[PDB]
Amino acid sequence: ITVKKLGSRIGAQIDGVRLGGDLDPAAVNEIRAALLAHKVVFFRGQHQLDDAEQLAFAGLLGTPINRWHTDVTFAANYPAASVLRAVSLPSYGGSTLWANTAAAYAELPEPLKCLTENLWALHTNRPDFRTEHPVVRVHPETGERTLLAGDFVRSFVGLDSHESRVLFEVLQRRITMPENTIRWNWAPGDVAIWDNRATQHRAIDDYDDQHRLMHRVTLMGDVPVDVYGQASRVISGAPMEI
Amino acid sequence: ITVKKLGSRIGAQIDGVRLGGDLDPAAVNEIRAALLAHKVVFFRGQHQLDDAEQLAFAGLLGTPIANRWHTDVTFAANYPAASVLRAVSLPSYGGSTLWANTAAAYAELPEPLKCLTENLWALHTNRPDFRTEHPVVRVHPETGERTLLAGDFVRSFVGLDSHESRVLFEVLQRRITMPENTIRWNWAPGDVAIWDNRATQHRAIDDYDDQHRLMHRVTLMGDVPVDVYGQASRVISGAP
Amino acid sequence: LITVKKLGSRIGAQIDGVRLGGDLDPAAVNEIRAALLAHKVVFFRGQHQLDDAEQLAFAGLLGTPINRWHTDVTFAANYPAASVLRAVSLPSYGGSTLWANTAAAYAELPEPLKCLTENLWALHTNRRTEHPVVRVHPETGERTLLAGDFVRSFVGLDSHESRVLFEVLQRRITMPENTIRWNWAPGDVAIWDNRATQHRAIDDYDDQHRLMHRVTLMGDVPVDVYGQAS
Amino acid sequence: LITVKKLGSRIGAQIDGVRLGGDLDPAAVNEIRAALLAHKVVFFRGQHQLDDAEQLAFAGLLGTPIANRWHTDVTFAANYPAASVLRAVSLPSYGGSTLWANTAAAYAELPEPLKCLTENLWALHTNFRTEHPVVRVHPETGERTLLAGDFVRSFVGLDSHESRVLFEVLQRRITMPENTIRWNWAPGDVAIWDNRATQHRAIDDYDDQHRLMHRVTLMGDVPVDVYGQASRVI
Repeated sequence: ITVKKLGSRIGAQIDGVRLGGDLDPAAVNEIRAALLAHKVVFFRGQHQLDDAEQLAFAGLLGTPINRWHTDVTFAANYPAASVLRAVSLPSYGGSTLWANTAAAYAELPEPLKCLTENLWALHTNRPDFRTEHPVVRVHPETGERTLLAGDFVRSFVGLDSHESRVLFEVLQRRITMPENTIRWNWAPGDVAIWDNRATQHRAIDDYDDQHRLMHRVTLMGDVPVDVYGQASRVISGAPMEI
Repeated sequence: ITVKKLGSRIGAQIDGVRLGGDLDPAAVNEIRAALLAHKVVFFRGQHQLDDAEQLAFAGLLGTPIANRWHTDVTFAANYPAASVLRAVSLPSYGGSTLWANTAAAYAELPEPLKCLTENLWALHTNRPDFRTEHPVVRVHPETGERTLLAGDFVRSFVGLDSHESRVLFEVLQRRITMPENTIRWNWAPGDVAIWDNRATQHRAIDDYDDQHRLMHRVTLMGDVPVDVYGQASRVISGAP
Repeated sequence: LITVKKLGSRIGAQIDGVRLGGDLDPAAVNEIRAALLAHKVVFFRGQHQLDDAEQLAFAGLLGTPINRWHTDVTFAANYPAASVLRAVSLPSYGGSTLWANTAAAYAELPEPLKCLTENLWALHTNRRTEHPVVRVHPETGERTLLAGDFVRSFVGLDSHESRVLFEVLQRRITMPENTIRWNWAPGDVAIWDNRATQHRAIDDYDDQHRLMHRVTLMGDVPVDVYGQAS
Repeated sequence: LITVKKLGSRIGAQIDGVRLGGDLDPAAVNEIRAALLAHKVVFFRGQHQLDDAEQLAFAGLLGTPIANRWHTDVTFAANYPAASVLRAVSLPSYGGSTLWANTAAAYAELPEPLKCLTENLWALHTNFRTEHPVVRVHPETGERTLLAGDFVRSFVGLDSHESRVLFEVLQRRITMPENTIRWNWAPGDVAIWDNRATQHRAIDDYDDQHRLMHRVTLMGDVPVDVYGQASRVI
């Protein structure tokens, strides 16, 4: 299997792989290794994939279930990863952004490390979920610390409205720096997988309003732990199921 | 020539044309049309290009003269109108480039911000020592469109203090650099880019791990900007 | 007749020679409205004669009677024009109040900011009305900035834009040069134009008890410089 | 006979029952030192005697002798003033108040994430360049106090835009009115402030009126952060 780096901090393309549910366990393994190391990986020309064949291949990586955000973070046990397939694409626009929340963290100045390591945020959905997540989580498989924030954040705990907004923007500025991100131009047969535990993503609304359809499969993740081993606190449950 | 839209607010790719200083006027005019409407145009497969070839093709467009979002050399009063840029040797990964539409940014402003910007002036400096008060809104000499003039050379706004100047600057830079208003170009060999420096900002991305990278650029002479009441930029230090 | 002393270059005055009450002189009552309009906040010392009925009585000769930086209940379309406030029992330390001059704040704005605010509208809710961020003063014709802590947003702007711009404005409005901080003493009475000021209490007397009696006059609806109304 | 009255709950006191000069008892000049430490800025009314030689004489009793933006005195220096003495000479007919803010109370009240940030944050001070901690430990009281103010040009390891934003977050907490005192200057007024645990700010609301004050600024040791580290010069 070939994995080519697309950027120094994030992104990688993978070929020599016909995505589907009957993959050799060692191919599935090299893909995961790449996914964890590159945060978002891309597959071209998987015109063969359909909804069910895609659902089947995601079953191999884990347990199936605009603006900058990590997926569903208003819930305590939000997704670990997602498999997204292009199905109907607009003649122009419709490209997608991802940022590396692990690298964002590692690159912090130590003062900002100390602050984030001790900062918690309340994540809300504008069904009513409210959750208190650490701003730094320890990645369950890599041990890498990653910044947890994004659009679902409503406030930092213990801080006033003004300071919350301002610090949020400071961190979002560092996460979404172009050097730390990748913009993907979708072509038919394109497939994207990303580690929702070490990324944020953002749809770009620049196909005016043509027709756009992508299919998505989401894998189960677990509750974030901060650097001291404390878990996210649910304020308005409940967890995600299945 | 055939022109393909890359995004709803900025960018187009043009096929059906070989680049040289011997192109048909009817083709040069379709390209200037295309550049003016799309703000940045991309040509692929232009392998034949070469320093003097490229320089000769920029000549049909005007008179020949990075990691921070900016408009080219705005610390000068009559800064460049346009640039033609060619990749020579590219890194193995990374090394893309961003452009944003400062014309579309102005048009989308909320009414109160239109007022503010229409009456605001910035001091652009080269941090030789250039200093130039520009309007924050310039009226484009060919399209008549209003466009935002800011970017990384803006040292401050006229009649505003540092704290408010830095805060308003951000508010403006945020709207200009909205992903819906930008294009990010993955460079390939044979790639040429042309942008209207009078209606855009650009930003190089440093993510090829300081591999080696070479691009050739020809810049074209531009006019002094005029605000929406017909007043022109003022020099404080330096010459055209 | 009476006396008026400037407490600062942009705001506040102290008036001497007057015994506040409902039997007060027409000329007196007139030099006071004059002083209030001109100086935005006015103070009288030594008024130990006042109870609530006489404070009111006097509020009637001026008009019609009824924390964080703010203008009084702006989330209301027709919010109060002016207040009459006296100390009842003060703490032993702290307890001072701030006023800021919104009219001078406008005047001092750079043209770019003038043009912005003359064209800006804000959403004022509680704890819901849209006002001009500049209102023409129904008596002085002075232009004044109408913001303050009741603002939830600016019409047409997004959340990051609203906050950032509100702070820019509030920072100019509450600039020390443009405010007055009053140290209360018994017998003290403050009168201010709610249509040309913001005010803020200071919570710096710990748990001591602090008690004030206030009468509020009726204010009209703000109109912008285009004759537009909330 | 010497009485100290609190002026606000977080900052300020007036000291009555004292005439200033070089002749005060050790115990008196010590009553003054302790009030200064605990209240951060202290005021003396009706001190019509003092002159430019009486002030100096008194200053030496507390130490070793030597504007409308919130700041801490001369922080572009590695070893700035520990305290200053200020007397009114000629005052405008209106305005001319002064503001002080308590940088010890401000630190103490930071939420813990901010404490963490500030205990580890360092600032560059330029009028000359110097590197101070954002939290300094006070030589006498032990108190941790915020070291910021207008002479700060940037934070170490943060970019221009980041520095600015955080600087304002800090300043906003330091200059909160509950944490400040605004002194209305009267002739014969003497103010004394601890420059190691305060910021101060002149208010410029008296138009074109000559405001004449006379200051005696005492000597101060170099700052250390919560790890015993010290300020650097650049």
